[PDB]
Amino acid sequence: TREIYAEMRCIPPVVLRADGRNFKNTLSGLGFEKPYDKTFARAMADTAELFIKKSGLSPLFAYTFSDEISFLFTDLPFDGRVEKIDSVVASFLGSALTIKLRLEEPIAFDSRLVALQKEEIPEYFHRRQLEAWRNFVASWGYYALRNEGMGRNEAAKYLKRKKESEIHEMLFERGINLATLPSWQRRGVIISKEAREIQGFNPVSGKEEKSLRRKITQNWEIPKFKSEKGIPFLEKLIN
Amino acid sequence: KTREIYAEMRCIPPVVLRADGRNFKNTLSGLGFEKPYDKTFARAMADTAELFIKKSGLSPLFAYTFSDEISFLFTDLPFDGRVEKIDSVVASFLGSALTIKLRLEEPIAFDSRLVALQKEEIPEYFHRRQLEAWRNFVASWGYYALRNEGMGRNEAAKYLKRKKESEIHEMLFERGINLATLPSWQRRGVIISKEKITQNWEIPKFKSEKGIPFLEKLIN
Amino acid sequence: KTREIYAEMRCIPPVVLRADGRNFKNTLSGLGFEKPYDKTFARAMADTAELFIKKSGLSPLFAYTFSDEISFLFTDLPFDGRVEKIDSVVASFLGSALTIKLRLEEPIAFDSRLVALQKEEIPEYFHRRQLEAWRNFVASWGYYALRNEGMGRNEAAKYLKRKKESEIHEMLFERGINLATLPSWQRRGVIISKEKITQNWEIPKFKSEKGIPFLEKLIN
Amino acid sequence: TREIYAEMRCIPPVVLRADGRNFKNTLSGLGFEKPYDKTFARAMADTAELFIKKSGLSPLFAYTFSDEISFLFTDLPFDGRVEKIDSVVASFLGSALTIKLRLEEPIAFDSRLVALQKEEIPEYFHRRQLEAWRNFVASWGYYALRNEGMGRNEAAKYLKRKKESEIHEMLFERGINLATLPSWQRRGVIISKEAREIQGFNPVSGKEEKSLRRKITQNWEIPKFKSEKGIPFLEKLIN
Repeated sequence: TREIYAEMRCIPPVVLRADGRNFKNTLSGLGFEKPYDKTFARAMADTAELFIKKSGLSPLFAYTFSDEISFLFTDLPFDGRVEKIDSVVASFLGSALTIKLRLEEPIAFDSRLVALQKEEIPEYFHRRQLEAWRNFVASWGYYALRNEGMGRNEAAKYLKRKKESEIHEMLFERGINLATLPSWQRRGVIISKEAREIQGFNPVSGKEEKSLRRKITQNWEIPKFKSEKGIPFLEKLIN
Repeated sequence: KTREIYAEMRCIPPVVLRADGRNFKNTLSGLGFEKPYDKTFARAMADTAELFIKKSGLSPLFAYTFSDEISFLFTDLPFDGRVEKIDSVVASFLGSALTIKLRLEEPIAFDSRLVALQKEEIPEYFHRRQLEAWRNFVASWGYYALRNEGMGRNEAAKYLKRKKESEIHEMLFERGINLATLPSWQRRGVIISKEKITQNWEIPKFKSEKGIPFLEKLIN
Repeated sequence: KTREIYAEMRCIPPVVLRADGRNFKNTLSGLGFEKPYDKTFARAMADTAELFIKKSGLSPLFAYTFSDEISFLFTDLPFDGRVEKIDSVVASFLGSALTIKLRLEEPIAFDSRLVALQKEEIPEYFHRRQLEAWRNFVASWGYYALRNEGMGRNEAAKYLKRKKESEIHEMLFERGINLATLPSWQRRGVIISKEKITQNWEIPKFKSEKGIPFLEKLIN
Repeated sequence: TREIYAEMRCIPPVVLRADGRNFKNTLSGLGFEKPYDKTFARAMADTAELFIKKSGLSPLFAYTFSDEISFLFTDLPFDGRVEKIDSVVASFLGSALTIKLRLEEPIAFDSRLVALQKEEIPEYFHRRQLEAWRNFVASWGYYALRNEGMGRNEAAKYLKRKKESEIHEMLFERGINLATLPSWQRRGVIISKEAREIQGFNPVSGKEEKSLRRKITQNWEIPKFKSEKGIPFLEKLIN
């Protein structure tokens, strides 16, 4: 037994979180719109969807923003083997993103398992959404500084210093009002399997039919999870 | 977070990472690769290993690949020895690189695992690998020749388990297939290493006269 | 240190710790315990579990013991969920306590393991334990009666594997031993819990009419 | 598989380090001489010896000082299962110490595995011996302060503050010179199996005999490991 981590295991429910490694460098100089490129955001959501459709593993849904994708598993893949889950999921993702963006140089996702109890699941996504807010503010904040001749580390030390209302002020003197930007930049996107009422003509027959069908749907206008609308939304995705 | 409980799982040098293609015979079907071996697939694997040594930012001593697998030797541990990080990032990078080398239309995936070794056991690790390369070589060609006789899928699979290697060899030899002279990379695998990065497609058996100091040079 | 690589291995609540006596039938021989069960040994185990709940500083919800084993339920995780620490300190404390309760002259040892559970699976865990208590009960008495017929060590061991439980029962019944009325603690084990700390030597079967809410009260 | 840590493994060589948990409280008020009780130190060494003799596990040797015992394993017990090694060793130790000291209330050792490479082993014991030095100084230092009407936390904040030459000075104004104390208080004790030349009369025969025999020996006068004498000493114990 020299493969000492190979038997290491988790139990459901579990979230797998995958995060782009150093995308700011490995995707630099490739022509992506700054500070937000909607083609990239589509590729991330499409990557989560491809995983849900073709990976053979069965997550309830995915949640993505910036460079991260979180999957919730109630049914554990590979008998819960941690090395196998982390490596295979991160690998499928690196390959799927590489196909969606037609990359010519390789990228990598990391992966980690988040060990949760059922009742803790909504709070996990609260925290991820709060991080999406913080990344929203930082990405625009950074963008604005750099446009004001700022330097790399200069803008970095800057952002840590001030406060959100402050950074809002600076953003405002550069013509940027964060309340005008699309919901998804600050809230992220949800990808899940859905069943919906379907009434159509059979492609072969072609008789009228109500035989229902399945689809993977991307939701680009999600509520804030920790809110009036958000609580039943999240609990519905989880069951 | 204290919910990321595997995140501090760690390892110590030296370590071997072994990545292995998940279900490639289904997911790479439809590229119409030649049976039972396709040197285009093998160039892609070796190139993938080379791209990793060049551009991953991690510092493996060398790589050893055959079939769907690639082993990397690290004496210098990436990510402070963090297992989840090492396994996930390395499998992900390889998945990205191979997807590029083959310009795939559908996604593939590598798995990944750490092999903990003492410095003195390192040669024996690669010997065990090369021996699995040989065993997989024999089985593939055996399977191929059988199927080409009109053998059924499962039936050929049974024949291979029943008979000994010596009989499969004789069987291949009757039909015009000589295991000893088929290309080296199929029988023994390929070594990718720095000094510039070089792919050695004609390697010695590791526990032979020339093989013993060949491996020690790679390990230093 | 970064060489103490298991030291951050962690777990999340709720958890069950199960400690089990290592090789007691050799190491506690020479105390001349009555076969096949000795209530002095069982008082020592239950007292040991009570001493742990009282004086260990850790906060288990309750304990469940039979044979050489003790299970503890924690919803509040000791040592921030650190596995090496939890397993080592709990097994050590138990080893010390049992060594006191029996005033031993030679050292014994418990092993220890964490059982990761979801809150809803907790009742089923103890049901599986109680079922192992029943199975061990049957096997012990069967072994005892056989040996007392002039059966050989290994031979009695064979008989027990061959025959079904229904036959071992009938066999015990022929000889005057009635499994149904032998003391409850032997058949079902003992529960030790706070409210003051109480040892319940007469517990329900956990998945019966009275058992179902009995377990839920212990779990809260 | 709910026993998720049960398959977790290590490879040789490995050191198991066991440390008394809170002995300062659980052994308080029991009548042990302060700040050093040689009966306690004998019990620790005898406990390591009992482990080496009766546990069935095969460590090359043990090293003990204050409340800790380190075992070096080249042959891994229980197929290298971490939960089993940590629990069983700590348990055997808690029971053996409880027998040696005839305790009436229970104690506990913790246990941790130290994953090492062969060439790293001497340096591990260097560090442990350096910690033995530091504990030597702290135990006497603390003892002296308390005798000078000092308080618990008062003496604690004190010890962290000053330096060894300073603490030596304070020790000196209380009549204490650390160079006069026994080597073992500052260097620890080594317990190992040894073979030695034996010439005696057979207890049964009783003919003169040279048939050699084995013994476990405690060495209470060990060298400093990282020194002229110490280097071949340690390398000899390890091989």
